[PDB]
Amino acid sequence: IQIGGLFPRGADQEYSAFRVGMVQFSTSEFRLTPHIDNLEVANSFAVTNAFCSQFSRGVYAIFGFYDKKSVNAITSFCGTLHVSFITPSFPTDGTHPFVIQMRPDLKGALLSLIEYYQWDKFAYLYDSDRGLSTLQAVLDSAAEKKWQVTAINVGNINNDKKDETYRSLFQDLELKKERRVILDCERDKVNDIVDQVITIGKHVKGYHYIIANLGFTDGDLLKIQFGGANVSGFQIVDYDDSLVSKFIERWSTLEEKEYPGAHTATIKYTSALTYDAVQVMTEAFRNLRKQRIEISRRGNAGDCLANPAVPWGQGVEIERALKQVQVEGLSGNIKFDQNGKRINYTINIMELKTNGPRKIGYWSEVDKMVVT
Amino acid sequence: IQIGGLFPRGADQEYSAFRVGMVQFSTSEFRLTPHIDNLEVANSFAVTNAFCSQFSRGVYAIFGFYDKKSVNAITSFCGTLHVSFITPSFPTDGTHPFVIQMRPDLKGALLSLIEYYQWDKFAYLYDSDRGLSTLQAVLDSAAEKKWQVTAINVGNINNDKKDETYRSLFQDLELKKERRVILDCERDKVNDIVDQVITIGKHVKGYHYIIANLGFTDGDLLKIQFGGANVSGFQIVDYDDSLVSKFIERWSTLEEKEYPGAHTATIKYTSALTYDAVQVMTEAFRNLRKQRIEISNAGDCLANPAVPWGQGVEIERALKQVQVEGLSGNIKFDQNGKRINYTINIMELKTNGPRKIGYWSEVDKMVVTL
Repeated sequence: IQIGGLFPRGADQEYSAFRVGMVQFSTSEFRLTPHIDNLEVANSFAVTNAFCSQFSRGVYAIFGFYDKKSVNAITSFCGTLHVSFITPSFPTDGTHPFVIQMRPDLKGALLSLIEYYQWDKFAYLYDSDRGLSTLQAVLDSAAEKKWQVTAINVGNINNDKKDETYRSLFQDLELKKERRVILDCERDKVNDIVDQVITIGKHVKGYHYIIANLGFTDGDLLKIQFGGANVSGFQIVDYDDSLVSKFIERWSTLEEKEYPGAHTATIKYTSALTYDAVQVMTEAFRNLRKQRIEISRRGNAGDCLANPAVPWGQGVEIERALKQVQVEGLSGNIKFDQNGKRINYTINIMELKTNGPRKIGYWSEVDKMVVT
Repeated sequence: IQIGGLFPRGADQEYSAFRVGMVQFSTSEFRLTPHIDNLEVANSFAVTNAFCSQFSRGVYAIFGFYDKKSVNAITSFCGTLHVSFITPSFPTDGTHPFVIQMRPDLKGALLSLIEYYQWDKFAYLYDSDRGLSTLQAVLDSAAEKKWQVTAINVGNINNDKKDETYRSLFQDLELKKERRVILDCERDKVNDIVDQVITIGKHVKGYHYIIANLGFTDGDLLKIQFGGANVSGFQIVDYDDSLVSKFIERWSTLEEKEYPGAHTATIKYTSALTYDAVQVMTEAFRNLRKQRIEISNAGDCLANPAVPWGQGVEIERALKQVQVEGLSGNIKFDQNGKRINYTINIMELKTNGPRKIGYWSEVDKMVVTL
C-alpha cells in the first residue's frame, strides 16, 4: 500500500521517528511503502508540486507537515481531489475535509490555565509562523473575562538584531510593569527568548512564564530551574506512562548516525505524533481489509490539474477509515471527530520546580477543568 | 502583448473599470490582449489552476486579486516562475518578489490618526477574512504607546444570527463603557455594522468611529450623517482632483448594462486601482520597447525542476520602475512592488457631508491637518 511523505528539511528526529514506526507497525501480512519527498514546507509552490507528484505516483494517503504559508495550498488540493492528509502540524481552524490532524488543540488548555492562575493582566508573545489561531482566543476571551492583554508579534525579528531588540523589548515591556508572560513560539524562538530573559535577569522571583506548546520537557528547562521565576507549560507525552517508557528505552539506544535525532531521553512531540501517525495509518488500512473494501487502483489517474477535477472514488472510504481509528500511542488516547480533529485527549499541566518539571494536573477535552 | 486576468466572481465594477482602462490606455502602436478568468479567489485550488492555465497560454504578466486564504498560493507561483502579478488586493506583509501591489498601506495612516485624536482606550473590530496585518500593528503599538485596545474578531458571524449577535456584541462591549471604535471590515461588513449601530442608537453624540479602509465615501455614509457621532476615515481617490473629475464625467454616463457597476458618481477604490493598474501595465510594456528589449513556447507550471522564465525579471523591473498619475494619485513603487510617495486624504463626516480635513504622506507621515 503506497503512501507519500512530505517532510521539511532537517526534520531529522521526526523522520527517524517515522521510520521506527514503520518498522514497528508494519507486519508480514501488511506493509506500507512510502515515497518520501523533502522540501521547504513554507513554499506553497514546492508543496503543491510535491503533492501533485505523489498524486501521479498513485498514493493512497499522504503524511506530511504544513505551515501557515502553505496550509491552504495543501488542504485545498486534498479536499478537492479526495486525498487524505495526515499531519502533526497545527490543527486547522476550519472544518476542512481529508485532513486527519494528529496534534491536539492547545487553545482550550491555555485558557483554562490562565484562569487557574487567575491572571487578568499579562503579556502574550506570539510567533506569526505558528498560525495566529490562538492569538484571537486570548483576545476574544480578554474581552469576555476582561483581561488586559499586551500582545506583541515577535516572529519578525531577524538574526541581525536578535539579542539587540529582544533586550530592548523589555525596555518597552517593563513599561506596564509586566510580570506574567505567555510564550507562543517555535522552539528556536522559545529558547532564543529564555536565553535573553536570563541574560537580563528577568528569570528571578516575581516573574511567571507559560510556555504555549505541547512539549514542556522538550527543550532545556535547566537554565532557569533556579532563577526563582514560576514556569509552567504543557506536555502530551507522559514519560511516566508504561507505553512511553518501553519506547524510550529503545529510542535512547538507537544508532544516532542511523537514526538522526535519536539516542536521547526525551522525544519531541512532533516526532512522537509522527510515530503515532504511522500507527493510525497502518490501522486504518488494516480496517479496510477487515471490511473487505477494494481501495486499489484498477487504473491510474495522473494529473494534479486535470479539468474538470474528478475526485478519486475510493477517496471517501479512506478518509472515513482514518477518522474512525482509535488507538493508544505516545500521545495517549488517539481518537478523531468527523473533522479529523483530535478528541477524548488529555494534556498534562506542568510546573518547573527546583527538583525538576512536575505534572501538577491535567486538562481533559471533556472535564475541561484543569484537574489537580 | 498577452496578459491574464483573474477576477473574482461578481467583481463587476472592477471589471468594467478594467475594460475602460483597456480602451483609453491602449493605442494604435500598442495593444494589450487579456485572457480573463472568473473564479472563487479564496479557493487556492481554483487560483492555482487558473494561474497555471495562463502560464501555458504564455501570458507576460497577470492582473488579479487574492484572498488571505489564497495569497500564498499566488505569490509562491509568481515568485517561483517569474511571472509578475499586479493587484489591487491588500499589500503582502513580506517582501515577496514579482508582485506589484497597487493598494497603499493603511497601517501607517491609521496609527497616526489614533494619535491625532489622542485616543488611548478604544475598541478594534477586525475581519478575519481581510488579513490580520493591521490587527498587529495596532497591538504592537498599544504596548509601545500604552493603549488599552479591545480587539474583537467579527468576521465569523454567519447570516443566521447576523443582527441577533451584533446587537448583543454591544451588551458585551458596552461593558468597558466603550465609546471610541475602529471598524476594519469589508464594505459589506462595514455597512451591516453601521445599520446595527443606528438600530440600537449608538450613532448618537458621545461615540467616535474610524473606518479602516481606503474608501470613506465609497458606501452610504448618509444614514449616520446626523446621529451626532464622530465618524472618520480614509480616501485615496480625490474627487476634487482634475484627473478624477474628467474620469467621473465619462464613468457616470456609461451604459450601465454594457458596463455593470458604472453610471455612478463615485467609484470604488478597488475599481479605481484596477483601472490605474491598466495604466501601469501599459506604461511598463511601452518602456520595454523604449529600451529595445525582446520578450517572447511557455510550458507546464509543474515542470520539475522549475526553470524560471528568462525575461521574467526584466518585466518585473519595468513594472516596478513605472511612475504615473492616476485615480489614486502618485503611483510609484519600491523594489518590493509596494507603493510609495503616495498620499491618503483624512476625512470626517460633518452635517453637510464628508470633509477632507487633511492628508497623510508616506514621507511627512504627519496627519498634516489643513
